[PDB]
Amino acid sequence: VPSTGNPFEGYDIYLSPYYAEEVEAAAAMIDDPVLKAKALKVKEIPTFIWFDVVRKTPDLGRYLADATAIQQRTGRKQLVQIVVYDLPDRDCAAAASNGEFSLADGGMEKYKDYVDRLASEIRKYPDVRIVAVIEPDSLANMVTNMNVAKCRGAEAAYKEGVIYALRQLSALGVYSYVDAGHAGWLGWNANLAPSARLFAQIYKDAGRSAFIRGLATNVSNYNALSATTRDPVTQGNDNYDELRFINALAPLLRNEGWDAKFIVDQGRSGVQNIRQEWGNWCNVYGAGFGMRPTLNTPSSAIDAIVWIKPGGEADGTSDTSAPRYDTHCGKSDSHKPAPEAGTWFQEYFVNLVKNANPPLAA
Ligand SMILES: OC[C@H]1O[C@@H](O[C@H]2[C@H](O)[C@@H](O)[C@H](O[C@H]3[C@H](O)[C@@H](O)[C@H](O)O[C@@H]3CO)O[C@@H]2CO)[C@H](O)[C@@H](O)[C@@H]1O
Ligand SMILES: OC[C@H]1O[C@@H](O[C@H]2[C@H](O)[C@@H](O)[C@H](O)O[C@@H]2CO)[C@H](O)[C@@H](O)[C@@H]1O
Ligand SMILES: OC[C@H]1O[C@@H](O)[C@H](O)[C@@H](O)[C@@H]1O
Repeated sequence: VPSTGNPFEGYDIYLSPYYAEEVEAAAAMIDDPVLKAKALKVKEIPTFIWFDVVRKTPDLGRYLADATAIQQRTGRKQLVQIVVYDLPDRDCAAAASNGEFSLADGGMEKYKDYVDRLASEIRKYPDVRIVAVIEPDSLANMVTNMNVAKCRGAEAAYKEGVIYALRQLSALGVYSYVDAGHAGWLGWNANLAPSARLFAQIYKDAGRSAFIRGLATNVSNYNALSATTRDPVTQGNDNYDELRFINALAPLLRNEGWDAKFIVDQGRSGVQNIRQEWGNWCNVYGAGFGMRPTLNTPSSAIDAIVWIKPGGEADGTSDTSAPRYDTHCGKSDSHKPAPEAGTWFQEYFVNLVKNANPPLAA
């Protein structure tokens, strides 16, 4: 049964061992001792643990086992931050993140199995709180990319999958935030009403459980939480940062029968005004680590600022011959050469460190 208030309150955030290991190896390739020590400070900043392949599901057990042992040893209640990201025909409007599951080859049933495997590890460790981000990009694409044939063909499956994950996770007391795009995707005034409709319907079909806490925004993106000085890339959009986006979405969601809360990714938001076009998302050059994870937010509607996308892990390959090459990853404002999405992109990480705002102290 669900407790009241902000679900992050009074919990220590478990630090990702996978990202810690990656940063450690990134730091070991950096010779400048002031940059090296700065790099190593990042494994101390909480990020979300992505389960983008079904071969990782058992690692959740290992993380929950580890977090439970920390809790027993310290007496400090722990919270593990995870991302559910493996819908069949994933990333239907792009090719950079492409997914192991196909709708043509038993995809929906395989996704159900993937969710059950996550659920079966979570059952093993009930004494630790979990916060989960559900399927980045999926529903966002249903609002704005129904024109794309692959997204149309995936719609039923996306909705069924997200609803299945929500009901299974909410049964086990996991706090969920469904991915809801960003200010430059759904904050456009035409997409605000249909977004509110869709997320409210998902909430309804998943059973209106209080463990379905709200939405996540700006995942794998670079938008400001709050900008005084406008970004000219946002020309035509009147909600040009994440707070305006949330302040315009929340009342509509309420009206559609869901008092949603929010969390906001700020992991690569340190530097604004680094894109020529607002739809440019792939390995954007010159980005920096942004506002640190905090429960001191500018709104009652926002539970937490977080780092969902772990900076340094690539968004997509720039190798034009690769099967998963997306032309957005070869843009002029993209850091090239880039390795496959998910894999370590060292020079990108280094710039994220160098461009950190607030700066990383050694
Ligand atoms: O945020 C990371 C994900 O983004 C993806 O692309 C989306 C862009 O991020 C988003 O800015 C853009 O928004 C469009 C909108 O669809 C349209 O209604 C409006 O008029 O113009 C905007 C242009 O700024 O949409 C795209 C998706 O089509 C990637 O697909 C995804 O892989 C990535 O994780
Ligand atoms: O399996 C490789 C790698 O995936 C990482 O998740 C990626 C995902 O693969 C990518 O498509 C998406 O755009 O970004 C996320 C986060 O970088 C995951 O974090 C790694 O642990 C994993 O090894
Ligand atoms: O600003 C555009 C930048 O794109 C990147 O891919 C390159 O590494 C930079 O040298 C270049 O200037």
